Amino acid sequence: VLDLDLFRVDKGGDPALIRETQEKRFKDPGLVDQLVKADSEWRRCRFRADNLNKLKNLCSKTIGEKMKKKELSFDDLTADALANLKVSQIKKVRLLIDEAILKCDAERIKLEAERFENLREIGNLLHPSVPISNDEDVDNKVTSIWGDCTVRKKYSHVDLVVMVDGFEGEKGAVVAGSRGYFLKGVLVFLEQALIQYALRTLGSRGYIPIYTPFFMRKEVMQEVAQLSQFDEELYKVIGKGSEKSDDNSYDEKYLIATSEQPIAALHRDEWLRPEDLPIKYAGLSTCFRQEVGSHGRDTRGIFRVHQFEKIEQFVYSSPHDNKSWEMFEEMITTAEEFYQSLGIPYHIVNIVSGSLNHAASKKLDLEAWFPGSGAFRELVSCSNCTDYQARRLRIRYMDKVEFVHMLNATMCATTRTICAILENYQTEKGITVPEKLKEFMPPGLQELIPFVKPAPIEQE
Amino acid sequence: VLDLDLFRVDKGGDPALIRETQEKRFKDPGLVDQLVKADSEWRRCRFRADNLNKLKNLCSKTIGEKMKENVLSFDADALANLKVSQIKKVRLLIDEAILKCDAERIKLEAERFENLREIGNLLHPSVPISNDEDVDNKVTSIWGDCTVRKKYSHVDLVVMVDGFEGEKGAVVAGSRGYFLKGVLVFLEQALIQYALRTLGSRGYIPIYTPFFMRKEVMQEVAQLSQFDEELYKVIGKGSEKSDDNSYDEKYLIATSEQPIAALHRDEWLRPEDLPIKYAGLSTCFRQEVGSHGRDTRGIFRVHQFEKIEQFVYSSPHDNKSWEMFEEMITTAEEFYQSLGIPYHIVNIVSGSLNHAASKKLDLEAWFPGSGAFRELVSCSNCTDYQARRLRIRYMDKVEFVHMLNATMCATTRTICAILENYQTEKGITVPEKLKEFMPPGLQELIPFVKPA
RNA sequence: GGCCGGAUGAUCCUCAGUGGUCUGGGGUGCAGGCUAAACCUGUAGCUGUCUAGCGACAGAGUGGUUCAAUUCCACCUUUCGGGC
RNA sequence: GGCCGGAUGAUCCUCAGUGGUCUGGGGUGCAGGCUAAACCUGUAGCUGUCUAGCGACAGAGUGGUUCAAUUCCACCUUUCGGG
Ligand SMILES: Nc1ncnc2c1ncn2[C@@H]1O[C@H](COP(=O)(O)OP(=O)(O)NP(=O)(O)O)[C@@H](O)[C@H]1O
Ligand SMILES: Nc1ncnc2c1ncn2[C@@H]1O[C@H](COP(=O)(O)OP(=O)(O)NP(=O)(O)O)[C@@H](O)[C@H]1O
Repeated sequence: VLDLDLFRVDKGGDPALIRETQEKRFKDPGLVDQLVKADSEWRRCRFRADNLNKLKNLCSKTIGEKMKKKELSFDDLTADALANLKVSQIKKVRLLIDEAILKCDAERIKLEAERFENLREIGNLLHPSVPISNDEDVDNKVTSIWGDCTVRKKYSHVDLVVMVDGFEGEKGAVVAGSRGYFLKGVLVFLEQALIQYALRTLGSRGYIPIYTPFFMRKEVMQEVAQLSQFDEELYKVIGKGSEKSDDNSYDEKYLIATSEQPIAALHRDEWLRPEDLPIKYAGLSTCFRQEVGSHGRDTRGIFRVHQFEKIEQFVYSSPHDNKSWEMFEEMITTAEEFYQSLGIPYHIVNIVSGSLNHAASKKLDLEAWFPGSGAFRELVSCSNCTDYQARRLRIRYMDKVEFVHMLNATMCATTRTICAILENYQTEKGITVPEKLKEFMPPGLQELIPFVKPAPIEQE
Repeated sequence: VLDLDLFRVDKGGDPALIRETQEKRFKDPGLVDQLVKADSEWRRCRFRADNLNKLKNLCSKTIGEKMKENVLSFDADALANLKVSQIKKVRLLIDEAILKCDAERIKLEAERFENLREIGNLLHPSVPISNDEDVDNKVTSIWGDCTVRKKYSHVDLVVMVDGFEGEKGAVVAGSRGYFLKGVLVFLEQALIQYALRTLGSRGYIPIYTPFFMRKEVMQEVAQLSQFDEELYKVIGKGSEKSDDNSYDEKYLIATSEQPIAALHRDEWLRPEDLPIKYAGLSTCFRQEVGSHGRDTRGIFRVHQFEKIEQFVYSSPHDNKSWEMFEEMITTAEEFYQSLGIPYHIVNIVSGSLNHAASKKLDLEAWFPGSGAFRELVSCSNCTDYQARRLRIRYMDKVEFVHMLNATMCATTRTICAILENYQTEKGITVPEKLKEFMPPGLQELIPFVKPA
């Protein structure tokens, strides 16, 4: 949520720059114009109600002084000092006044919701470095690489996961209903190894490991999610809403798609002290995405699925200076040092504003090389959400309120990384366990993961 | 689901023994009587429809040979003699007569399955016959040192460690919600790591299960009460297209048991490898509506948690299923003794025993700080009950496999258990086995950075 | 946990009044006439809206009652108490 | 991706035929005969009901036209052919 004083030309800001950022974000403007109109209308009815309340006070004052002495025409907007009037005359006015403040009360109760309806779907301010386009496959500014992204092995991550016999998809489709899977055996330990290391990595950096709830009520979710996320991403969960045998009511909930949302809402409506402001968080959570926007893409593998575990970097920081951006760079550098230490070739990709969602100001996502698949695949996505969500969740820094900047970046998607190491470490007998991962693996697997099953695709 | 030939006195079984088991399970009978009536009715209408189609076949046979408007007679006899116009007029009334029966049968099959759905498994004679667990529970062993106390509840300790923020968890999840943070995460991660490696050392297959299961399958692996006061319903798009505005109801799992059971639904299983082990790792989701105002400050009974479970497919022949059952509870015993926690084995009475289980031995562990025993483990032998429901087969005369399930470890409850049983004045001492998987700085002990 | 209670949120702090737009003892600190201390006056915070600005007006938990509520009442947030 | 065409499911292989509860030519696994192979003859998978048992009847993806649908049109899923 952007600050409201930005729309007022009376204040420092201008709506023209907002329209520009809307066009550059590739979201159709006009919502800005409706915001401006509803705003100015909420200025009118506010001044009306304030003046009607001022006259409301002026009436009883006349009623008070005249009553200390003793014991039918309209003049609505011409509300003078005017002592002279009967108590019976003044009392008759209050009725018409009350109805006049009521119509404005409804007009304001509808205006506030109308303004918030548009403001809800207005994106954050972009950083000048962000590429201005809509096609990522074209205008993505690649900004570094590492390892050995010139080799291939010819063995898809769909195939290897069957040859290892750590995957039964046909049954997972029976249970969960398409894309469902049963991760079994060695692949479990490997994942458990990843989580174990990744956490210890962030723990070595100075992050606070936090296991988050996998669902959040509803009211909170709306504040930390745009419409599209509710439409084609989040799984709704209906609960009893009351732990009593008597109550037959319900309370709508939703499953999280990331640790980002609970960790963000962890410090909702707070006062954060600058004495410790560089606050780090390492969110461990299973993540649930409907992924409705895709159909017939990565259908045989486990790269894009409905359920998975994923460790998250989440950092609260101070808005002052560009120390938020320096922390942003420090975070992506940490992820770089991480996937470097893992020994996987990758390249940094700058996502265009067209694909950038509302909250983020700048989104640098990492794509990793798949030698067996012969492609690059988004394995990370760092984001600087700035004060956008911080103003929405009302998390504070006197006077003239300042909001902190909030960020998020996936340390590791346990199922995609799984595919990544499956292809990049293969041999003729099986997948060699990376030197770092050998630490957490059990004996028998610590050497390498063997193939106890042939290639999934036989023929006639 | 029990076998249907048990109700037929024509077959080997008798419904009198079923009524007895219903009374002993403390579920009101009469559903057995309704089962029997609907059954015999489904025998009548089946015989009706079978004879009516036999006659339906006999009609066209006459029509066929004669071919190589005359109303006739009353309404099976010999055939012969009769016009093709006479016979053709009969088929209409017949068709309506088979239709009324078709509806009567389509309602009878669902009516019978409605009652059979809520009929419990056959109990094992060892099972205590009562309804109050706090009274008639037969304890069968113990270990460790269940005579000591420390005076420090698992509610306070989790705050003193500063690995818990409940007031915010209640804001997000809505009561009982929690944010497990810091050292408590590693400890949990240590548990999972060890527990898996333990079962992996035993010869179990670690399996990460889906946390939701369509709907149709669920109805087969869950009774009514579970749908009423336990499982969280999840509404999904049902189609990954921008065009489809439909929905498909789902539910969240309360145990790994349900996905692992449904993993081999409708299969042919070979005796060559029948002793099949499974070690199901999964987050578990329970509404826990049946409780309110019980363990409200702590994290013993919550809505969400991770939980590793033993799941074993076995052969029905001999009592090798029961021997495997004993082997499994013995494995859990060897596990928690290796953890070094005082406990005692409790035999749950039939009154609290659900439909699926034939015998349910649950482990209660000692809480020195709380001064009580708490349910952490829950071994169950579901036998062929679910295996007949999920149609998991073994020539001739079909035989069903016996299925079992037993929690290896509840990561949040066991967390409380080790929180109380390993406390010192500075903090909780890390168990000798757990020191292996902990990070340096914590490997010694978990300190208190917050007061009570 | 239960009642019966009190306090309570947003005018510098505190005790307390009072249905008349508020009053008063008393207090820390602020500006200064005035004779370190003493005595007098005067001032006091946040939000919203109006003006370029000085400035003014509108808000005091959600509501009810009344022309009018800080007080009379209801109910909520938190806090203490006669207590069990 | 959408078009002019391909198959399906529940009858041991296949070929084709064919509105009468199917037919025929030839080839895998049991059984039997004559005497390694060939040849000769019968059978075949599952479900449900009925007699206590022999055995028989009912079911072949759902649904219309026909008395009768392997056969002729409609629909479902999956997998396959040239583009
Ligand atoms: N199905 C998934 N499984 C695991 N991680 C995922 C999945 N979808 C998205 N992510 C994570 O999201 C991060 C970046 O993608 P993000 O932009 O958040 O969503 P996105 O644009 O949907 N990704 P995708 O849905 O695959 O196109 C990746 O680094 C992943 O780690
Ligand atoms: N709320 C819970 N938290 C952790 N584990 C649970 C919970 N409920 C059941 N379990 C697991 O289920 C097994 C024993 O409980 P169970 O036999 O299912 O009934 P229970 O103890 O009545 N359910 P509950 O009312 O939560 O106590 C153990 O393996 C437990 O760890």
